[PDB]
Amino acid sequence: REPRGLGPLQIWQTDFTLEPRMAPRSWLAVTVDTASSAIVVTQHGRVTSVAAQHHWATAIAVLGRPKAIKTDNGSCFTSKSTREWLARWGIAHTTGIPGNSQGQAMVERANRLLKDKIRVLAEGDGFMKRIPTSKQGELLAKAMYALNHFER
Amino acid sequence: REPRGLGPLQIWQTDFTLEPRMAPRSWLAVTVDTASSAIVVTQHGRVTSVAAQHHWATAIAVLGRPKAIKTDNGSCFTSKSTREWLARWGIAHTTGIPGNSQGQAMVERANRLLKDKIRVLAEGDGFMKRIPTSKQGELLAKAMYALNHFER
Repeated sequence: REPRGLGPLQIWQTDFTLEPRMAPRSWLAVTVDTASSAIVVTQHGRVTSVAAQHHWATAIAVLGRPKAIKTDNGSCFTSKSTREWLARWGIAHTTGIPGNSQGQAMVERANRLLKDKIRVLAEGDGFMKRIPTSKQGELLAKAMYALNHFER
Repeated sequence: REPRGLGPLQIWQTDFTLEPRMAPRSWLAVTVDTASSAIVVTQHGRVTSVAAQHHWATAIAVLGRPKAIKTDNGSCFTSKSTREWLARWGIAHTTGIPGNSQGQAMVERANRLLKDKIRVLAEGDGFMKRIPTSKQGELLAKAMYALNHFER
């Protein structure tokens, strides 16, 4: 229930964003923890309900189980499969207000910081276009570290 | 748990705003239901923990019990009394991120629409300064109706 004392509620925003620098697994599933601004990102060869559940499994290992997750109305998020996986985990789910305007501005911003940092780290290593496959995992983890941890 | 299907989470934002047109009970306690934008406002002679609980009792009769309520760090919201009253009701409570910037922008906007509508309805009835005490309850309920219900 409580958000840990008066602290922010454990609510996540999750989305998928396409990043060809990461092909063939160019579908990046990104979660932003709304209380701490922490971000979890994983790569996927296809945008599907199952890819979203593999991504939430990893985000759950990294940040803990949330009380609720916010997403858009994508089929990979409203499928019977995905609802059931979130029901199995005890996580509430919302797609927001029908005509929400857009409510998930934090995940959108996360999407943009990530593509920019990926581009900057990749160009730093000489990769001006698609990152060679064997170099992608450590570069993506490097971009996730860069936006999460500030030695400060 | 679930927000009713994929609908918005039952989360409220509550605050107090001072309105001398309503003296002596010039302290308006306002709650905005974040999923529907509905607003509940009650008047109070003083800003205290108890006034906030009387206001939530009324908001609960009008909108139902919420899963969580967001407020600032006012003493009337972090007192042992208020925490206990919310714990008695099973409602989670958050004051947000310490240095949240300000997270409760919806209640702030609600505060402004309300003072403006109160001023407009009062000037419409010839009351250019404090509203006579005996006319306040129906004018405040009138401003709450005006911002909640659109015959559309």
